[PDB]
Amino acid sequence: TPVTPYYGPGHITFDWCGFGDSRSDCTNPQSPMSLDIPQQLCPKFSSKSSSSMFLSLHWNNHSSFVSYDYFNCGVEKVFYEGVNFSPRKQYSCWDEGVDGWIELKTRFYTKLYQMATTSRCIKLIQLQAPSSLPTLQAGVCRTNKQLPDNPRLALLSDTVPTSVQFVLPGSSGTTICTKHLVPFCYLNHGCFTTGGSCLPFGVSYVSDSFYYGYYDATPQIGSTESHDYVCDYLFMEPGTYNASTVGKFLVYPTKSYCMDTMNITVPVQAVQSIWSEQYASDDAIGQACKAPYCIFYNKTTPYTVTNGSDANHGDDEVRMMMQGLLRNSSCISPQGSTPLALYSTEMIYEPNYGSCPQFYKLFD
Amino acid sequence: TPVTPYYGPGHITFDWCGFGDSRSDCTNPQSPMSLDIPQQLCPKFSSKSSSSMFLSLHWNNHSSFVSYDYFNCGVEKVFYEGVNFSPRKQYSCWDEGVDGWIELKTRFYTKLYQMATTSRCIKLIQLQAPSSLPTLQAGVCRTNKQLPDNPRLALLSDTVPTSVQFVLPGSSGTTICTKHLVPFCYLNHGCFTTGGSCLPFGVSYVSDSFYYGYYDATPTESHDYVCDYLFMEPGTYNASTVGKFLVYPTKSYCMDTMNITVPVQAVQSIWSEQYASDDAIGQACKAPYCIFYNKTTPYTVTNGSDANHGDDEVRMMMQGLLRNSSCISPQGSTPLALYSTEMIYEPNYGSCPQFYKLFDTSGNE
Ligand SMILES: *[C@@H]1O[C@H](CO)[C@@H](O[C@@H]2O[C@H](CO)[C@@H](O[C@@H]3O[C@H](CO[C@H]4O[C@H](CO)[C@@H](O)[C@H](O)[C@@H]4O)[C@@H](O)[C@H](O[C@H]4O[C@H](CO)[C@@H](O)[C@H](O)[C@@H]4O)[C@@H]3O)[C@H](O)[C@H]2NC(C)=O)[C@H](O)[C@H]1NC(C)=O
Ligand SMILES: *[C@@H]1O[C@H](CO)[C@@H](O[C@@H]2O[C@H](CO)[C@@H](O[C@@H]3O[C@H](CO)[C@@H](O)[C@H](O[C@H]4O[C@H](CO)[C@@H](O)[C@H](O)[C@@H]4O)[C@@H]3O)[C@H](O)[C@H]2NC(C)=O)[C@H](O)[C@H]1NC(C)=O
Ligand SMILES: *[C@@H]1O[C@H](CO)[C@@H](O[C@@H]2O[C@H](CO)[C@@H](O[C@@H]3O[C@H](CO[C@H]4O[C@H](CO)[C@@H](O)[C@H](O)[C@@H]4O)[C@@H](O)[C@H](O)[C@@H]3O)[C@H](O)[C@H]2NC(C)=O)[C@H](O)[C@H]1NC(C)=O
Ligand SMILES: *[C@@H]1O[C@H](CO)[C@@H](O[C@@H]2O[C@H](CO)[C@@H](O[C@@H]3O[C@H](CO)[C@@H](O)[C@H](O)[C@@H]3O)[C@H](O)[C@H]2NC(C)=O)[C@H](O)[C@H]1NC(C)=O
Ligand SMILES: *[C@@H]1O[C@H](CO)[C@@H](O[C@@H]2O[C@H](CO)[C@@H](O)[C@H](O)[C@H]2NC(C)=O)[C@H](O)[C@H]1NC(C)=O
Ligand SMILES: *[C@@H]1O[C@H](CO)[C@@H](O[C@@H]2O[C@H](CO)[C@@H](O)[C@H](O)[C@H]2NC(C)=O)[C@H](O)[C@H]1NC(C)=O
Ligand SMILES: *[C@@H]1O[C@H](CO)[C@@H](O[C@@H]2O[C@H](CO)[C@@H](O)[C@H](O)[C@H]2NC(C)=O)[C@H](O)[C@H]1NC(C)=O
Ligand SMILES: *[C@@H]1O[C@H](CO)[C@@H](O)[C@H](O)[C@H]1NC(C)=O
Ligand SMILES: *[C@@H]1O[C@H](CO)[C@@H](O)[C@H](O)[C@H]1NC(C)=O
Ligand SMILES: *[C@@H]1O[C@H](CO)[C@@H](O)[C@H](O)[C@H]1NC(C)=O
Repeated sequence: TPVTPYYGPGHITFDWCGFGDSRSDCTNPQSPMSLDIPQQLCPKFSSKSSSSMFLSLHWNNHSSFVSYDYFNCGVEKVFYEGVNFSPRKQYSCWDEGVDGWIELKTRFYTKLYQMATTSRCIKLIQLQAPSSLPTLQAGVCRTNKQLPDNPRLALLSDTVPTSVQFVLPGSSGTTICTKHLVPFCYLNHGCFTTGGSCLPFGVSYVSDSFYYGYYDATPQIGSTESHDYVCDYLFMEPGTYNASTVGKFLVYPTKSYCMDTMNITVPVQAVQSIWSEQYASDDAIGQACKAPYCIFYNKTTPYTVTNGSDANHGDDEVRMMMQGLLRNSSCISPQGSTPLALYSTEMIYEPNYGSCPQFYKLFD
Repeated sequence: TPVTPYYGPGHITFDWCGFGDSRSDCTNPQSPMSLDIPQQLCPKFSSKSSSSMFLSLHWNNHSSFVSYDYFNCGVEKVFYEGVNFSPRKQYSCWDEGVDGWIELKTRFYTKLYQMATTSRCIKLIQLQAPSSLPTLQAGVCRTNKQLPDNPRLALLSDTVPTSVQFVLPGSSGTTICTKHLVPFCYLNHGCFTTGGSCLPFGVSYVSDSFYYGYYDATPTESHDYVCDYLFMEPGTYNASTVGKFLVYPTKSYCMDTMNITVPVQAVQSIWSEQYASDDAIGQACKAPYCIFYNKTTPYTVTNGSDANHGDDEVRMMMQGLLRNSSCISPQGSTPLALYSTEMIYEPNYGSCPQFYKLFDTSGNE
């Protein structure tokens, strides 16, 4: 008798974990009305109300930034966060606009999901301040919104080449760090006018066996000088590195995602994380969560609360999807989960893993 | 009824293709004694004796380099080349050594296989020269071996920051190019002394939506030739320099898009034991994007054209491509069935049987 996949995420052994936001945070004063997951699954999630994994990479706590030290381990991984950095927030820093940060959000989750599939543990860590830091003036956003804390952007007193050393540790507590996801950011579009002349913007992360950099000294035309805050999200092995500069501008990381290694690749699972239609959302999660590294469980309805704490907590669709995490499944796929069975009532697509039933019509 | 994976590549549909070298080239004067594939499968392959996809990206024709215009389309893809750029060749250009070039080979194939999984067609194209080009002097290798023709490395007649424009086309003949695999290379390790000073080496590829760059001005003067293999959308780009050194691509792999992600298949491509091979293909061909079929024996010929054409093991493996298959995996191919007599691992695709022991009702298990 063919089985029907249950639409939503799932797990095949005990060794699974979740990463989330208010909708999976049982410490919320309105829990369990504010949850989209079953309450009994709160212990499987690393979650904080008003946070996201992207926001927490770039910022610590500020007036409208709730930063959380995300930390969890699992061969299988379910992500249900993201919404707390969306166009509703109206955030930009330099001239890149709100859409600029939705691109950076997309880049970050893309890299996080990829790196996650070869790791068990993922831990957001604070990095040590470099030793012997020269004098530094804090960077600012042109928008005067909060400058990211990571990576640090600061200004030296002079314009000559210099370098500071940062350490990506090989472990954090009992978590081994076989690699790090680290942001590399810069102000693009030519020379940057400060100290009374238009200076080259040139920064890099280097070691004996690593290089990533940016350089631009292109002159500005008339009064049109404009720069965007841009980031690339890098895979970096543990060890000691230099944050280098051709002068004036210094960029070095202050936080990273520490990850360990597991010897089998397993796609992660991401559930669409959006606001009600009162507010502006984006599709960064869906654009980041792509075969072969991520199984994306989209919503087919708006965020729709009939018995929750407010219009943005207690979506009926996601609540139904998350019931899938209560079962001990054999097959995980974009169609959802199944137990061990010969046949399926529908085609099972990729990515999938475990032992999956085959579409019954194939056997007539 | 139960099935057992047949070790070797395979195909589930009519829409498949191969990429290769002498060992799948029916134009070779010694064919079919020189083949490792069934002779009747030659028309499914884009192959040239003495070439590889890596070599052909970086070089056009020279006395030691047989460059081929690789081109083929298929949802499912079987790669069987690589050997014609191996440590046997002892190629290096600056101070990176032969190992340096094995690392670049590995980088290239990694990117090739990844990008191939969402493309149907793959076509090596000659890009047009930038329409405006100042006077240029060709770069050279310290070793005096042949400088790669792609990307071009050349020297302007002053140190003025400069850009030239290159075009990655939206199509080539009937093939649509939705993306391009393009090399970005540079000489690393500090400033480079020429024309009377130690000049910064700073080059980049830039558009309104794209930046990739390298810069170093820092103080034996040693340099390595280093490349990265970049995914780039069709369009016009600046090849920019902070002065003197100019790098721009002259060839790319043009690829289209298909709306499914299918792992590629790569078979180990090595020389006989008396020569130096590498495991770039094994290191490049990884889950989740590529299914690697390694050799378990040396390159061993009992009925072929020479000691390096007609391997018994690969010949047996390539018989898999004649089979009725519904499931393709690192264990090999099976036809449509309920149960497999052995465990099937990843990457795999199609409709795959489940491991028989999971359904045992004895229970002696
Ligand atoms: C690629 O490989 C696959 C897998 O091996 C092939 O698919 C199989 O093809 C065979 C042969 O056609 C199929 O087996 C045949 O099924 C026919 C229908 O059987 C159904 O209906 C009867 C009741 O009428 C049920 O009992 C049965 O369980 C099925 O529900 C039968 O007519 C065939 O019987 C033949 O063999 C018996 C032997 O005793 C004799 O009666 C006759 O000789 C008779 O011809 C047979 O059972 C099989 O179903 C397919 N398997 C799968 C898994 O789909 C592909 O054909 C092959 N493709 C190519 C191009 O080679
Ligand atoms: C590197 O150099 C080699 C030459 O040393 C070069 O290989 C040659 O390529 C050409 C064209 O791809 C081949 O010529 C063809 O050979 C086939 C026989 O198999 C003929 O059918 C072809 O004729 C048809 O097409 C012609 C147009 O090209 C028409 O003129 C004609 O009417 C036919 O329609 C054609 O002659 C040639 O066989 C190979 N030679 C070798 C030794 O491989 C290779 O292309 C060069 N690489 C690069 C990147 O330029
Ligand atoms: C494809 O198949 C190849 C042939 O089997 C594999 O070759 C193996 O490659 C690995 C490294 O990836 C080598 O491992 C090294 O082993 C040495 C010890 O060498 C000696 O002992 C081994 C085992 O008894 C023996 O195989 C050697 O010949 C030596 O006698 C260690 O010092 C290293 O740290 C490293 O672990 C294997 O040696 C090598 N085997 C052969 C026969 O060439 C290849 O790895 C396969 N590729 C993939 C992707 O699976
Ligand atoms: C930013 O500010 C908030 C406070 O406004 C900090 O939140 C606090 O974080 C700690 C450590 O996570 C929480 O303690 C934890 O409580 C749970 C559940 O009871 C327990 O299992 C943990 O082991 C831990 O003790 C604390 O409750 C929380 N406070 C509030 C009001 O939420 C947050 O850490 C700050 N972020 C950063 C990046 O510094
Ligand atoms: C997830 O589902 C949503 C809702 O269908 C998709 O968003 C729609 O995208 C289409 C096509 O671009 C637009 O016409 C709609 O107006 C969008 N609707 C909403 C509510 O935003 C979204 O693209 C899906 N994400 C992925 C990755 O498939
Ligand atoms: C709305 O949600 C509330 C909160 O979870 C539900 O209240 C629970 O209902 C069960 C029985 O169905 C009780 O055993 C629990 O004690 C209740 N919990 C709390 C915190 O009140 C309620 O059932 C839901 N209402 C509807 C109409 O579905
Ligand atoms: C290559 O770089 C040049 C020069 O830095 C860019 O030229 C500028 O582009 C815009 C047109 O969109 C003009 O308004 C500016 O006046 C141009 N500046 C100069 C000095 O000509 C050009 O856009 C770049 N080309 C590409 C394809 O990215
Ligand atoms: C890196 O920074 C340190 C300062 O801590 C400096 O001593 C060292 O020379 C730098 N290395 C390079 C290659 O710039
Ligand atoms: C792929 O999907 C796009 C829309 O997402 C569509 O325009 C196109 O027809 C499809 N292309 C192919 C090759 O199937
Ligand atoms: C050896 O190769 C020839 C030429 O293709 C073939 O016809 C013959 O069957 C082979 N001989 C043996 C013993 O396999």
